[PDB]
Amino acid sequence: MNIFEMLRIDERLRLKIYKDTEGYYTIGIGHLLTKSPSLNAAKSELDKAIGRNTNGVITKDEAEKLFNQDVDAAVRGILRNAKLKPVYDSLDAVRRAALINMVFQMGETGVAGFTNSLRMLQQKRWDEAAVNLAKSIWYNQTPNRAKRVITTFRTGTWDAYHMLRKQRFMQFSSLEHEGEYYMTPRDFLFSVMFEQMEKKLTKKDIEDTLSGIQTAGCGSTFFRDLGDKGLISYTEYLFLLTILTKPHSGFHVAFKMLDTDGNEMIEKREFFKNTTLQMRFFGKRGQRKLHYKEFRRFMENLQTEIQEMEFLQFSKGLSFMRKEDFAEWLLFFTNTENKDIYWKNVREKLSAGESISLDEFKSFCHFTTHLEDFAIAMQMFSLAHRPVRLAEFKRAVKVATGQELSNNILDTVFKIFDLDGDECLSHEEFLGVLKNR
Amino acid sequence: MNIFEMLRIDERLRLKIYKDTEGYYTIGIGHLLTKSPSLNAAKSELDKAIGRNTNGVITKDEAEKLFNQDVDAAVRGILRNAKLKPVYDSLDAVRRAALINMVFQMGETGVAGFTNSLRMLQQKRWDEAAVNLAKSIWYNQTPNRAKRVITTFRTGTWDAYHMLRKQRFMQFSSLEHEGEYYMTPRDFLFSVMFEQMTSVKKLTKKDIEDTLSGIQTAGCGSTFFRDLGDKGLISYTEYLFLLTILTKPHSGFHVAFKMLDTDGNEMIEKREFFKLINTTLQMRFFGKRGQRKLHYKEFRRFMENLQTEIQEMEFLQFSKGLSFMRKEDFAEWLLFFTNTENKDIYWKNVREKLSAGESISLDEFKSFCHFTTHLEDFAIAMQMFSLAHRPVRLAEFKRAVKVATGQELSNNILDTVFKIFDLDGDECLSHEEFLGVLKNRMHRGL
Ligand SMILES: [Ca+2]
Ligand SMILES: [Ca+2]
Ligand SMILES: [Ca+2]
Repeated sequence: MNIFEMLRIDERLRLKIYKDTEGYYTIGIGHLLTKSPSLNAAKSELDKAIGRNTNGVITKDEAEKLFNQDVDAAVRGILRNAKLKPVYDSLDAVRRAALINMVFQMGETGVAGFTNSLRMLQQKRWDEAAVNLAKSIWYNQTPNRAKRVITTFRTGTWDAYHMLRKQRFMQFSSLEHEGEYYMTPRDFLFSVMFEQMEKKLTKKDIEDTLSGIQTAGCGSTFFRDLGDKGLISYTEYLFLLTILTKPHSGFHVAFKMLDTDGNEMIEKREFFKNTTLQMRFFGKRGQRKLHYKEFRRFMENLQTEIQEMEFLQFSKGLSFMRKEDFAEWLLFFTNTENKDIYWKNVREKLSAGESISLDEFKSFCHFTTHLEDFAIAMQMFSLAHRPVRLAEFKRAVKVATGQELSNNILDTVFKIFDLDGDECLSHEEFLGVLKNR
Repeated sequence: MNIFEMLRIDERLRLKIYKDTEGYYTIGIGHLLTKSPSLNAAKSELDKAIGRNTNGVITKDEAEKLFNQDVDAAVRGILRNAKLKPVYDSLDAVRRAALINMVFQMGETGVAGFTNSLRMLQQKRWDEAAVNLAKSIWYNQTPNRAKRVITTFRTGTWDAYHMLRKQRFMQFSSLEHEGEYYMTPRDFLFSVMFEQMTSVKKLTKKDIEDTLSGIQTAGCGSTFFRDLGDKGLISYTEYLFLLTILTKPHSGFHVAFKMLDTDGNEMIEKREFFKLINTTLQMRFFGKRGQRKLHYKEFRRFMENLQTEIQEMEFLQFSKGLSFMRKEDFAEWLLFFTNTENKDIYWKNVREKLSAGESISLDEFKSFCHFTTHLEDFAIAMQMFSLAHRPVRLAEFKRAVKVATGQELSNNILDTVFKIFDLDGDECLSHEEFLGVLKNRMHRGL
């Protein structure tokens, strides 16, 4: 939630020296090195700011030293600018980040030529400011970044930046090919299950990516079979996360949106801009075409794969989950694992009962993918403020989602989330907990 | 939810000095102007409290500053009070907000007078505290509010501050019978379309029979409610059911039927509707004497026709009776529940960017209304553009509508929405803002 993370979304880490848009040798996280086509000077001005003319490649540790020195100089630049500083001080903490973002990118003085927009910002004429900035050469040169910044000025929010999900991806990615990070399928699976504790691309890694697909099973063990033999871009990671919680209907929207030419088939060209998915969906040399039935099945199998993996994680390798094991999963799924009241319900309110099978657990997970259908079906209960009894809940799940929850799954749900002891779940006790994570 | 959001529901924001039922001048979020026995005295008190010549009018930011001081002052009144602090310390976070709410409303000294109820709270005897507080003059003065606070003490959840619907029903209900309030079909229609406009009337058992009389003369389709007008009765529970119908996607029509069919025989009987004193809906579904069973096709038709009725009535409301909406009329409909700051930006965009182009037919309006039941699909479409780093220009907007509904919408509507919500004027749809306005517009009963 801060300028530093904003700018690592906006300015991408590059450990080799590189020409920018403007053509200047640059390095790290948008560090400007020299304004001289002399590359020899690019390693000189580099040196006394580093400890060595270069090393060819810088490494990340020092790249962050640079990035910190720039960000503060940027702030210092603004604070000692007559035109910028008043504006800067009228601004809330987030808008200041937006304006620091601007100076970091263009310099204190460039951002000082934006006379009118600066006026409007001080007046908190957010809308006129956003409109005027969007006509600038700066917008035209880097419109995706300028839009994110402008939206920050308009809304005083971080909605334009998804700082958390870019942080997850880098924390689990294990491969790199010229500044671009990559997950393996093992990395991807760990990232949806664990909070934490889970190199550069080579010709082996790429060759493994095809042969892995040749050896991996084609169903719900695809990613576990692949393991580290594969590659997933940041964009494909976000794509899978966006769709993996959806019912089938959401798969079909995603497919129709890829299918730009309308022939009910995805071509590698229609897919995002070789990864594991590209090879799976479009074959090795990129001329297989993906039909919806195959896409749907793939997404279904990945959902199942994730369910089976999480089941064995919380069962600790046993064939059945204890009710207490399912309860622990429920806390993490509902994002309530740090609320003491729920842990107390687990330890003290849960009968020893039958253990919970994989199939029962999968039915519960299937139900969770149809939550909005279930919420809509439950609206008379919710609007009436009428807490729901176990039997009525069971029936509603079956009617609204097709799923059969066992009394033992449902007993566990009710014992965990019934907070006032009436043996019923009010709207805030369960629906409110979900998606108001 | 927190004490701030709770009080924001319990205390209407008054940007102009307001004299409340208890006779106090108030401002902001329940800020009482105490040394003010007149309007002019209240302006003097307010000007000192804000440090500005306000003429009785403050800004949102000024209200928020007073609000924070008032909540801070309530907390301090609790922590420095021998009777209040031990109870507060003992309470969970939700019930602590309920105690701050009371001190905010009544003052530390007033709340400290509830000695037995306070004792019961500290002892975690929540039902018994609640029964005790409900008998008080405090409750009698502001019973809707006090009930929310007391129910928060009872359950320890925020349930009483969500899904609020009853106060709005009561606003519009024009009839009462033995303590229960009822809407006419006309009251219901007004409650759907208008923010606000009642002189409630009692009913004898004879008034009921004759009001319920004549149902067979009403139109069987999309004029049913308009044909009945004031000749019908709708209970609170039926009102909630009607609200659920209006927002309901076609995809959910059969599920809605099956939820009511509790014996699984593919028909709804009067006794199964009872799980939700004759009423219009009961007579229409189950006959005069409750003898008829309601089958799915008629139930689906009823829902479809109600949705059509609201759309036809709203179309003419904003077309002012003309056969086509102007683009500005469609904009007026769309923005009708938007709030002051954001509303001025959208209207600026209306005045400055819209061209009269082709006016908007009833069928085109209806198609837009149907689209609002596919907004999850539309949001997925927006995400797919975002992942592809594809700016959402008019063509992208059109395509997302087509994918979400399976039909193209008309250019006069899509181009109007796009010009309103191209907020930066860079030919990019601000689709998050658009969906926030739309979902709010279509969310009946708030
Ligand atoms: Ca295609
Ligand atoms: Ca409960
Ligand atoms: Ca039945």
